[PDB]
Amino acid sequence: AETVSFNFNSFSEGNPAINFQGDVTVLSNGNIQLTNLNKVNSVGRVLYAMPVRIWSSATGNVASFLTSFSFEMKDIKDYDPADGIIFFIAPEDTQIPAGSIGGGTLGVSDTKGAGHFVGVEFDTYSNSEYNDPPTDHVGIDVNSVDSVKTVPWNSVSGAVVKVTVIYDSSTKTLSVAVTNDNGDITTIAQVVDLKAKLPERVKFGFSASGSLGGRQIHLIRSWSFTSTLITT
Amino acid sequence: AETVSFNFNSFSEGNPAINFQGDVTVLSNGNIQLTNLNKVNSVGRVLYAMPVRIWSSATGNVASFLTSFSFEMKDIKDYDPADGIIFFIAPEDTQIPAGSIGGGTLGVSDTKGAGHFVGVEFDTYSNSEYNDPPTDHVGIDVNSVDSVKTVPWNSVSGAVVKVTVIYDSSTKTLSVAVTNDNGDITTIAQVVDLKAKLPERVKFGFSASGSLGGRQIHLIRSWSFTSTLITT
Amino acid sequence: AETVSFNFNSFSEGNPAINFQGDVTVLSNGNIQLTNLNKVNSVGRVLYAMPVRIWSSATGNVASFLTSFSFEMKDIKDYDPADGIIFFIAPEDTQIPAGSIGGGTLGVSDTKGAGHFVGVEFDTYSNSEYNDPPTDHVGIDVNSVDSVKTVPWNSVSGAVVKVTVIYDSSTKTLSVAVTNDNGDITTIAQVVDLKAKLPERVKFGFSASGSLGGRQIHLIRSWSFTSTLITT
Amino acid sequence: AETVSFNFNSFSEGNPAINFQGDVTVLSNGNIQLTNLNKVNSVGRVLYAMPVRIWSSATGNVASFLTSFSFEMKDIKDYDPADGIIFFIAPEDTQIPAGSIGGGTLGVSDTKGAGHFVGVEFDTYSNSEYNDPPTDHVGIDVNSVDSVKTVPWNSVSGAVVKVTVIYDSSTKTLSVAVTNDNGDITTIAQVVDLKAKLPERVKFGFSASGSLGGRQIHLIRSWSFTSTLITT
Ligand SMILES: O=C(NCc1cn([C@H]2CO[C@H]3[C@@H]2OC[C@@H]3n2cc(CNC(=O)[C@H](O)[C@@H](O)C(=O)N[C@@H]3O[C@H](CO)[C@H](O)[C@H](O)[C@H]3O)nn2)nn1)[C@H](O)[C@@H](O)C(=O)N[C@@H]1O[C@H](CO)[C@H](O)[C@H](O)[C@H]1O
Ligand SMILES: O=C(NCc1cn([C@H]2CO[C@H]3[C@@H]2OC[C@@H]3n2cc(CNC(=O)[C@H](O)[C@@H](O)C(=O)N[C@@H]3O[C@H](CO)[C@H](O)[C@H](O)[C@H]3O)nn2)nn1)[C@H](O)[C@@H](O)C(=O)N[C@@H]1O[C@H](CO)[C@H](O)[C@H](O)[C@H]1O
Ligand SMILES: O=C(NCc1cn([C@H]2CO[C@H]3[C@@H]2OC[C@@H]3n2cc(CNC(=O)[C@H](O)[C@@H](O)C(=O)N[C@@H]3O[C@H](CO)[C@H](O)[C@H](O)[C@H]3O)nn2)nn1)[C@H](O)[C@@H](O)C(=O)N[C@@H]1O[C@H](CO)[C@H](O)[C@H](O)[C@H]1O
Ligand SMILES: O=C(NCc1cn([C@H]2CO[C@H]3[C@@H]2OC[C@@H]3n2cc(CNC(=O)[C@H](O)[C@@H](O)C(=O)N[C@@H]3O[C@H](CO)[C@H](O)[C@H](O)[C@H]3O)nn2)nn1)[C@H](O)[C@@H](O)C(=O)N[C@@H]1O[C@H](CO)[C@H](O)[C@H](O)[C@H]1O
Ligand SMILES: [Ca+2]
Ligand SMILES: [Ca+2]
Ligand SMILES: [Ca+2]
Ligand SMILES: [Ca+2]
Ligand SMILES: [Mn+2]
Ligand SMILES: [Mn+2]
Ligand SMILES: [Mn+2]
Ligand SMILES: [Mn+2]
Repeated sequence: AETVSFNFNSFSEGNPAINFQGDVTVLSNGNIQLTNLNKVNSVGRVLYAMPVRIWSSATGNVASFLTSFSFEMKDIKDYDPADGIIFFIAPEDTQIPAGSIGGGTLGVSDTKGAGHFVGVEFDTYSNSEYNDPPTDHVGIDVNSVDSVKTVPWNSVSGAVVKVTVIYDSSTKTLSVAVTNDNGDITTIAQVVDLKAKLPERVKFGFSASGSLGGRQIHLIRSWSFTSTLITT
Repeated sequence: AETVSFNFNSFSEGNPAINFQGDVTVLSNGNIQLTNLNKVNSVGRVLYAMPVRIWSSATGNVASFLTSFSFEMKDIKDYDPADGIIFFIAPEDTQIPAGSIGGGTLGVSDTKGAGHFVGVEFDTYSNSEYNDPPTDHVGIDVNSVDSVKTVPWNSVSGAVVKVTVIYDSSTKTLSVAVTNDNGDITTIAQVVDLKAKLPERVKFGFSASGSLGGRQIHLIRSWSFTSTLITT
Repeated sequence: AETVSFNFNSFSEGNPAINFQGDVTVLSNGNIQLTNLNKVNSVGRVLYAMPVRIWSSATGNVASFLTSFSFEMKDIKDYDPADGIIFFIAPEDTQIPAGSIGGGTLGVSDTKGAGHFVGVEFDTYSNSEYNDPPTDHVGIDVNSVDSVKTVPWNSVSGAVVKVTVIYDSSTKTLSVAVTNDNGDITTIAQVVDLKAKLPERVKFGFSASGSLGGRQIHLIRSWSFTSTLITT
Repeated sequence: AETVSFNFNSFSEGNPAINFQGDVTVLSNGNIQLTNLNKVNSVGRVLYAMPVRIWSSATGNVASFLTSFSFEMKDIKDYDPADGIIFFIAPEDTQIPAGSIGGGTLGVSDTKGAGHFVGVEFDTYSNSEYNDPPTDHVGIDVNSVDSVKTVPWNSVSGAVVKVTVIYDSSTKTLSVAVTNDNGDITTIAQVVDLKAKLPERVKFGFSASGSLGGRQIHLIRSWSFTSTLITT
């Protein structure tokens, strides 16, 4: 079988394993800061630099994967704590959408909320234009920030959040478990056919965005990943 | 919300927080050894001593859970490496079945392979009587060791195995990710209606068994768990 | 710290983690076959597709690494069993030298035996033009196939050879252990300043070559690697 | 050539291939436990029972060797996680020093830290009396626990650690690569003249020790070794 495995306990500028897009910076403590607090419609994205073959046109086989990551969102004075982080999967040539308005688009979609990606969003602002639920939520996104499904959640300022994601290729189930600061767990699961929605080779990463009035600290602290594709 | 959370980096004999059943022993290194290598049809089980409320009869709500554990199976001289470990969920009064034949029953079922439990087995012997697949496998069990579903796997002697399990109450999906020594991940997922198959309060744990000719080292090294049931 | 880690138990075409150069093919059994048995001066190379940051101009720190691989060389009818395999490190833009004569160059050097690389060669033909010792040998190469140091060895046709390599950044020592089919171990070690001989970002891989009359099967069976660079 | 080769996937107290010294026990799971958790100044050692000829007074030739082993150190409640494991080489008549104080001596030296051995220590306590560095460290020891050289390391409780050691007789270099649970590799290398420091025939093994208030689980899980001495 074909396996891709990596583990980041910290990050650094110049690490050839990570592609930096937009307003991303690496802090002295090793954290990734995705948005620029002084910029309007800020968008910052980080990608694992190696394309991952998630499915094969030869065998028809689809990879399974296990990934865990930790993030933090922190309020800043005066601005609205917005807009959130998305863990996403996209074609290997993925770039911040041209003319990105940031905000509710989470840096992966156009103004209408459409794009080419599969993601798990940690959304902290209700965008009526994208049919967002009225509170903070975890969403499963398929080519749109108008989530296929959401679950109520709560983004706690300065709290370290742990996430575990399992993609089971046979059932095509994307399962998500979010461990909050107060100890409670939040889960969401959705059948997503990665072979039907994505190309054979993709990139995995994180994206975050803000607007003129909606800005907050968006940090990626750690990330581990393992994918295995049966080669038969 | 109502949350049950715990973490075991090690185990100990004088700990009332764990129920020890049958042939289970705690080694000086802190590992749980489930079966007795010198006994015929050995069966040993461990349970978290506090019952977990997985569903409310008042609200009809079902808990989601996230659990991770690590184990080891090791071959022993002159015996068939058998029978395997099962991570299981059962009624609070669960005990080793009366007159247990061990072996293929994995210590949770009768001779016909029936019982009252939901489990994830790591099965290292092919029992034709329970319609086992021909190789080592991971299986999702519902009141039977004749698995609802299996996936081929490989039990590596002396290798430390890591498992992550997510139960998403809304989709009723039980997702499992198994991290092998060679780095590959094995996944299996199945819709299991925990509210329909189990009582309000349940016990979580591990069981393993052997027979006259089938014996191996079955170790539980660590276990973390979090369940959250919405109380509104 | 910054760590690159991977493990290949087998290989496959289309794996974006591997760069294929020249006459390389992947066999149905998962082995990499480096040279083309029907081509004159055949040269094939495989590289880990992600550049590795072996040192940083900012801190002056140099990475340490541990790598293990297994190979096989097998005689073919009529042709001379030649020329061998080289495990090498080179600048990230590395390509088969333009107008490569293959042969004793091992696919990493020019006709004079010069190049920009550090390698460990498993040499099966004595090239007087490169001051080769009179028998099969393991050599340590620094920008030349005229080895800095060699040790007598024996390439057994159809034998699976295991290699372990340690690079200790503090002493700048490149240590090599080769486990022969007859059970004996062969070692060779040399101080090589990777910071002085190579750029900050490099590629690791294998190369093999043949000539008109010198051809043999060159197989790469498995490869594991871990490098760690201390960061500011 | 003269070659000694062996491989232990498990160990037993009833096998003549190993010598057991002091407080060493073999667990039913097959692991070697070097120290007794309930004893003051506990010392336990194991040795490969056959003496290995590492050098020749006839030819002056010195053997090369490749060895790999895996261990685990685990914290115990109320005791300082101390003192560590040492992989050592010593005269064939080697015994635990008479009146051993355990602790910082790692079971191989006297109170002043002196002894007759060459070793690789995995030290988890800073003994100012032996000029220990302030954190956990891997050290190369020549007749003293006041290491010739050390490298910062981190002993993770309950983590399985993998070690590879290459001794190259021509350069007299002892190279060590340690693979941690967080994925990073730690290396240390030192020129050590075995002919000058040790007799022709030596014993290879492991030792660990504790004190009154410094105790932890010290386990040896597996060990493979190959040495080759040129007899021509
Ligand atoms: O004066 C009067 N009315 C006041 C008024 C307001 N205005 C205007 C002036 O200008 C404002 C304002 O209205 C809208 C306009 N504007 C401009 C903009 C532009 N930016 C924007 O829209 C945002 O920036 C947008 O980009 C955005 O929200 N991004 C999101 O930000 C998020 C973070 O927050 C996330 O990041 C997201 O992802 C991202 O999408 N946003 N808003 N003009 N007049 C009347 O007299 C009144 O007093 C009155 O009637 N009294 C009494 O009434 C009685 C009723 O019975 C009786 O009649 C009485 O007789 C009568 O006396
Ligand atoms: O494969 C195996 N065995 C095969 C086997 C044999 N059998 C047969 C054997 O025989 C039984 C049975 O099938 C039915 C049969 N029988 C025979 C009878 C007939 N008598 C009766 O009923 C009569 O009535 C009789 O009693 C009688 O006549 N008196 C009456 O007494 C009265 C007194 O008052 C009056 O006098 C009356 O007049 C008088 O009639 N009734 N029943 N079935 N399977 C291994 O063992 C198996 O364990 C194994 O492989 N282990 C595995 O190992 C693995 C590791 O390698 C893993 O660990 C696995 O997990 C683990 O599974
Ligand atoms: O160089 C190359 N190609 C060209 C070439 C030509 N030749 C030479 C060699 O030899 C021939 C020929 O040119 C002419 C020469 N000859 C032959 C003879 C014959 N005498 C006769 O016939 C006489 O008669 C003689 O026999 C005689 O006198 N008897 C006695 O005479 C008495 C008389 O009284 C009595 O009668 C006695 O009884 C009787 O015994 N006289 N002269 N050699 N190489 C290679 O391809 C090169 O590219 C190469 O190596 N690549 C490497 O390839 C490797 C794999 O291999 C690796 O892959 C490497 O990395 C790669 O670099
Ligand atoms: O060290 C240990 N144990 C022993 C010990 C002793 N101490 C204490 C106890 O004692 C000392 C000292 O600290 C200070 C204290 N002191 C001494 C004094 C002297 N009094 C005085 O001076 C007074 O004056 C007194 O004498 C007095 O009042 N008279 C009158 O004084 C008058 C003066 O005018 C007139 O003279 C009168 O005539 C006369 O009657 N005043 N204060 N600390 N530790 C550890 O266990 C050790 O083994 C250890 O760490 N192991 C390590 O463990 C690790 C795991 O953690 C790893 O496993 C390692 O590998 C392992 O190595
Ligand atoms: Ca939103
Ligand atoms: Ca079975
Ligand atoms: Ca050559
Ligand atoms: Ca010490
Ligand atoms: Mn949303
Ligand atoms: Mn089964
Ligand atoms: Mn050579
Ligand atoms: Mn020390």
